[PDB]
Amino acid sequence: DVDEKGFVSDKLRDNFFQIVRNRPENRTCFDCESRNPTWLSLSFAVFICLNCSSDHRKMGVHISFVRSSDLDKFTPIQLVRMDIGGNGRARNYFKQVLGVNFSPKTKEYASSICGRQYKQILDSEISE
Ligand SMILES: [Zn+2]
Repeated sequence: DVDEKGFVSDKLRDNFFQIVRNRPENRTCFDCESRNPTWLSLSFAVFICLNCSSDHRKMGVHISFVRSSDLDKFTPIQLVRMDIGGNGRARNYFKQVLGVNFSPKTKEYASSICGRQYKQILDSEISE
């Protein structure tokens, strides 16, 4: 099931993300709308492209904690987090709290207090 480092198998991971990536809102990158994104920020439970993933990787884990859904190891709780999150829930939250000019391309959401607040909404879902 789960290895000594606390990671699910590559196969369980594969079966999980193949489904969750196919959810319609998850089929375009959260930041730039590039199609079929396979990278992710665990923090906001959003899927992002290989291009936007590099930008996120320069920000630092407290801002955005980046993994490849294709390649990286995941713990079981990180899968649940991706499952209850997704691009649709995040877009919905941010368009409300950041408004009509919500512009995920700049990743302003990631460093924002609103970003922190959404990250905590997700923490609360997976913890209580
Ligand atoms: Zn992108």
